[PDB]
Amino acid sequence: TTLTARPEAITFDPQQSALIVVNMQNAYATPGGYLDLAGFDVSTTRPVIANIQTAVTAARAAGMLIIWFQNGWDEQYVEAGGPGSPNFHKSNALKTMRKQPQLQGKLLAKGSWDYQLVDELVPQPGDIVLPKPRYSGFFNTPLDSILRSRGIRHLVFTGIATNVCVESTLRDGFFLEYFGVVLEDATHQAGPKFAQKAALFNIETFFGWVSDVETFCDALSP
Amino acid sequence: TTLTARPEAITFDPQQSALIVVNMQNAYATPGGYLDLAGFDVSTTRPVIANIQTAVTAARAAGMLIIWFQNGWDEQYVEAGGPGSPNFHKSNALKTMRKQPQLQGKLLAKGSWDYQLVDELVPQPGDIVLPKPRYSGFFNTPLDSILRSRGIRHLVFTGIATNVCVESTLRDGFFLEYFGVVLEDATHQAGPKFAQKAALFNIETFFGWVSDVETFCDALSP
Repeated sequence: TTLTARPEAITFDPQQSALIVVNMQNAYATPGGYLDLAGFDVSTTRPVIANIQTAVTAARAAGMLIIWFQNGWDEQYVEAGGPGSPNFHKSNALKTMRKQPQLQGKLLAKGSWDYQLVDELVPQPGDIVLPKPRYSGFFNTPLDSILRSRGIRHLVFTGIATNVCVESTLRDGFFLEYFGVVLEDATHQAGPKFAQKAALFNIETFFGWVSDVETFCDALSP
Repeated sequence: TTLTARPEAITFDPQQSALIVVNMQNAYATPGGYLDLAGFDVSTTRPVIANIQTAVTAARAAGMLIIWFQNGWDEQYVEAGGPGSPNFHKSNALKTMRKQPQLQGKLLAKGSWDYQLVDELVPQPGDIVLPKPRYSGFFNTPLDSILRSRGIRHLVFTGIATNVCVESTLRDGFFLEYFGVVLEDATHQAGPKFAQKAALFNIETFFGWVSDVETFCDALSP
């Protein structure tokens, strides 16, 4: 199969690929969730949700493994690392709860509303739902063992944030010799608009390929 | 010690920290080297070389370990991976040498000028010179082993490019629980201006801290 992409088309087998949906939780796409409370812009994720819905529908009907990532931790944040971890000092959710104790133990807390997958996106039997404790899905998880168990060597990325969890996971997969593609209209960045453009440029130029949902489904149609 | 930085200052012990000089080879910083040949603007790297030497002097005087990265491979590029590796398809050196066969074996190749550390930056006994096969210094190398073996938990980054090998290595350091700092004026991006700004933003916002050489040296003086 050929997927049209920048900087050039690639060939791949959908039965030996995975559609990875990164962090499509209320924290990352819903007004009132973590990213919004922490000052990031979330007002435009409605098309992103729908675009992933279309892509998931196309990927499952082609025999592609769907992996859903849920980022976050136990509600006491033992899994976020204590003061000894950079993630304690960097996490903008932790920072946000330190400034607003009313939200303590709610942001990115397993079991909470912030943690839930957004209503529109409902995994189905045979999908994999993966929790992860840091930005990249390859560190501290069985993701790599899962893909190699199935001979998967091509990865298609969707989700949020383009420049944070999507890019780091794609970057790390490249280092583990995976071929990674991002569908640009099924992502949203965390930061200013230039953060979207910059993460796409890094991927296309150095680490993977950039395509789009419409092209993706059209490539899967046969 | 305290180091002033964005988004806030951090504390660290120089004797339990490393300064990392990423890829300060002719390929990345010299006219007529790899990046230049591939169409990246390399005309403004001269101040980067001067600011790194300033940083190296201060760091060694403080007991901080110096690590030099040299990116590249055997002249046959066996180590860059064959066509089954995404590095074969994404390496812009490999791409450039496939468009200008006269350069085959010349870019990023062990024993070649392109691969040599620039004339201005001379590793001293006591430093570690580390070869790496891929963008991130933390894959396929003993870098992590080396830092752990010394109780090293803080990393100060300099080098080229800010968005590629520098940021990749800092990001993976973060997933390995390293506190990573980048000195913004001792780095230079591969790509347009947003590539520098975005790399600084992503580090400062999600992965680490941003300072500069003047600050860094002042912090080490006592």
